[PDB]
Amino acid sequence: ELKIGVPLRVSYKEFVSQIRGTENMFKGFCIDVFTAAVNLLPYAVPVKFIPYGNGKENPSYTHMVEMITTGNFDGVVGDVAIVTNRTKIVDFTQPYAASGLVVVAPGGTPIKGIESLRERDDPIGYQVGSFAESYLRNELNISESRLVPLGTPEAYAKALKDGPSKGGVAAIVDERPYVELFLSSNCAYRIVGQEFTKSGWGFAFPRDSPLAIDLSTAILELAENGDLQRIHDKWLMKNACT
Ligand code: NA
Repeated sequence: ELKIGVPLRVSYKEFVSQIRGTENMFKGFCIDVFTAAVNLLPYAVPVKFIPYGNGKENPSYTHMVEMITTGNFDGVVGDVAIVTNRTKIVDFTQPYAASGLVVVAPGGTPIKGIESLRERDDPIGYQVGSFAESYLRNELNISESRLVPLGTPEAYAKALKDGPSKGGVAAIVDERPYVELFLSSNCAYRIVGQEFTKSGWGFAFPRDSPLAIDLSTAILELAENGDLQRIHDKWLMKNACT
């Protein structure tokens, strides 16, 4: 039986959430894709889902996958971005979902995209627990003093509404899937500029794990048979603002 870590999310639970009143039962987009993929393997993969997080805020996704390296988890199933400090310690599947960072802002301010954000010195929101914090600090050399962690779409909206002068932010940098859910309930805001990274989401296993290989073939079959799109439509259909 594999001990599979699953992020205990407090927000954007469409992706993955613990079933209320349970410790080990989960649902969501990421769970349905993992189940559908495992069901295409020619061998059984018995799993027990183990929540990772304190239940009060979204967990550190990098710390979650580090639990594979110490042997606490046999793998991690969730909305986990396939980024370099993680691929060097664990093996991911190929992406089952596309992702990448975008800039969210009000229209009609100096923030037109990531370059105008880096040229300026305004506070920038990011999602609690996300790789985006390290990406902004290390890849783009944004001062840690500008970076404001936000835990929920209500927190995103309050920070954007308040803006830099009232303890909020000029813009939020986060992965497109979260941002599309956010904007569908918060149309006063928009993506400005282009998606400027492109790491997808994968399932994570120990280095050299054949599961990371075999499940990428299963992903091909879900993509071809229309099940990846059907599971997307089940959980993530949203009301466009435009
Ligand atoms: Na990959």
